Amino acid sequence: PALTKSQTDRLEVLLNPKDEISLNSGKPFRELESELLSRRKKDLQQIYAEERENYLGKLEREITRFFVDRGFLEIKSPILIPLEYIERMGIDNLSKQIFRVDKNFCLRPMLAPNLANYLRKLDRALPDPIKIFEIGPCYRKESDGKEHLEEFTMLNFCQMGSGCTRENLESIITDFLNHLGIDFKIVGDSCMVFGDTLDVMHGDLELSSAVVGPIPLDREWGIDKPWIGAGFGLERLLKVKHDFKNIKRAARSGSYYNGISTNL
Amino acid sequence: PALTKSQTDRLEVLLNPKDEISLNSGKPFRELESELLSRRKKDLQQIYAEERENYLGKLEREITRFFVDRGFLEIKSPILIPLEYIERMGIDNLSKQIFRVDKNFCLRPMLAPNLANYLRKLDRALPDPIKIFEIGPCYRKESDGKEHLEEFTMLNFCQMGSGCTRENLESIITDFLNHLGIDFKIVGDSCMVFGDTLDVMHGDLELSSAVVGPIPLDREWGIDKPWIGAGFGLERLLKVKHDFKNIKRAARSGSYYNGISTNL
Ligand SMILES: Nc1ncnc2c1ncn2[C@@H]1O[C@H](COP(=O)(O)OP(=O)(O)OP(=O)(O)O)[C@@H](O)[C@H]1O
Ligand SMILES: Nc1ncnc2c1ncn2[C@@H]1O[C@H](COP(=O)(O)OP(=O)(O)OP(=O)(O)O)[C@@H](O)[C@H]1O
Ligand SMILES: N[C@@H](CCCCNC(=O)O[C@@H]1/C=C/CCCCC1)C(=O)O
Ligand SMILES: N[C@@H](CCCCNC(=O)O[C@@H]1/C=C/CCCCC1)C(=O)O
Ligand SMILES: [K+]
Ligand SMILES: [K+]
Ligand SMILES: [K+]
Ligand SMILES: [K+]
Ligand SMILES: [Mg+2]
Ligand SMILES: [Mg+2]
Ligand SMILES: [Mg+2]
Ligand SMILES: [Mg+2]
Ligand SMILES: [Mg+2]
Ligand SMILES: [Mg+2]
Repeated sequence: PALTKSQTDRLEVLLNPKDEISLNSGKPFRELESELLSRRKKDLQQIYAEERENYLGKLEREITRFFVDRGFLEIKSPILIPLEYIERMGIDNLSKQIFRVDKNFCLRPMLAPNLANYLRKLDRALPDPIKIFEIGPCYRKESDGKEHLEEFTMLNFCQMGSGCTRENLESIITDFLNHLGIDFKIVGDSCMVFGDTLDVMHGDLELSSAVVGPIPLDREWGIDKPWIGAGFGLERLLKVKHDFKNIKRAARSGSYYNGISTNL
Repeated sequence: PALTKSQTDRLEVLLNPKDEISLNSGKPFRELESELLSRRKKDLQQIYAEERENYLGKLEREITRFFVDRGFLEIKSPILIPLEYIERMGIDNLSKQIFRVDKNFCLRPMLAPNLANYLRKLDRALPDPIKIFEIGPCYRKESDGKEHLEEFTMLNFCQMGSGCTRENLESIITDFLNHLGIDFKIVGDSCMVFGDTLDVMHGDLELSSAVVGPIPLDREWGIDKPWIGAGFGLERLLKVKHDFKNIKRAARSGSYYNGISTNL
């Protein structure tokens, strides 16, 4: 009773992290499949009877309450953005990761350009310091794998004016991940766009890159004050919280609901 | 003291529906502009001090609670979808409204295809009737104007199995718009994709098209039961609630926050 690769793939789709079932136990495929189908139908029936909230939707709402309560303004900006923003962030023709739309547009690969525009504009009207955040879809063409999606969901929070120090940035990151119950460490890294970053790690998984400005790119966006900011992937936070093996369990998907296969 | 078209446009950007200020009162542009800038800075400072929630985000959360409480499952499905879904919904090469991405993808112009897939899949696992809904971004290339956006936000709720009658569909639409406090009437219309529709009107503004199945298109999506469904534009609901003259006030935007100009 050896399982084919097709049979193992079907069982892995139906397996969830809390199961203490092994696919190599010697039981035939028909019994492993029947048992896992029964467990997952039960799981989906319980969600329909008692919860009915989507994991990505529910986490966005929880994060939104956290930042609104700490004084950050909730932003919802365009997902379809000018291709020119890509040139101005300095992603010089990484640029291969961009989804193009028609002649002059693209799907945004990050939230920073739209939020830079909001920091600049709101500094003319609001008292110091300016505190804002956005949650929503972002897009990158990626090598397939366990920690990257082509369509994912970003949180970016940022602050401009007073209080924009490394120690305050680390304190907000720490209060945020303590609220979610997720352990982490900070390591130094760097990238083209922003220079040196403080990367927020859970083991070898990058949850966030964060930046303490000013940086030379600021003049291109009309930013002329100290600032701090961090970008987090929500599907990666869900992967840690629910111990998913593959980040697809967490994604916008017709193939999983709250980590449960929809092929039942 | 006559105002140029550029000056009137600047004042219209700064004017809000609750103002009882006229741009033709004879006052010079410099005084009308200073007064409206002061009002809008005050308005934005009050939002930052006391609310901090985005109108599109807040309405999505309110609608989500309404449908979850009435027994509908919250869905979050892909925004970037196969171009093939467009052919299969019968949008035969209206097809000019589609944003293409690379060779084989597009931005979704509606939520129905992804929700048809979820109805089919969930009918294998959940008790009758199947009740689901989604809220999120949709995309159509449009003639510019006061009631159409290229990037907008759709609610679609639907049900399959028992209870899928014209009278139950009208009763859910009625309970939903009574919850939001919006008056409406129902008129018959039709379209290519679905055939006859029940259009939900507020005056001459179309809030929704709704459908009582079965329809011949069902076989293409593997749907084989009675069903009912309705699609609503959130920016149009916000336009009615806040008496906006132009639907851009309601949109994802770097140019307005909760209907207030960000150019201050
Ligand atoms: N393709 C993707 N899929 C899912 N989440 C992603 C993806 N790209 C970035 N993120 C998330 O967005 C955050 C901010 O983006 P950033 O540009 O720092 O990513 P990155 O450094 O390119 O990530 P990686 O090094 O893993 O490719 C990341 O820390 C990660 O949580
Ligand atoms: N371009 C758009 N901008 C904003 N809302 C829209 C747009 N297109 C459709 N909607 C909203 O989505 C709902 C469901 O879509 P439907 O296909 O019935 O629109 P429609 O009949 O093409 O609208 P219209 O006749 O105004 O173009 C509409 O009733 C409307 O509330
Ligand atoms: N690298 C991380 C985000 C880093 C934080 C960005 N925060 C922010 O929105 O404000 C920036 C303001 C500075 C002016 C230059 C342009 C950037 C906008 C990511 O891609 O998720
Ligand atoms: N015309 C409106 C929506 C009408 C309701 C659709 N409801 C739904 O999601 O389920 C449909 C199930 C039937 C099988 C055929 C494919 C359609 C999916 C709009 O574009 O907003
Ligand atoms: K397991
Ligand atoms: K996806
Ligand atoms: K007015
Ligand atoms: K928009
Ligand atoms: Mg990367
Ligand atoms: Mg990295
Ligand atoms: Mg990074
Ligand atoms: Mg139309
Ligand atoms: Mg119409
Ligand atoms: Mg219609």
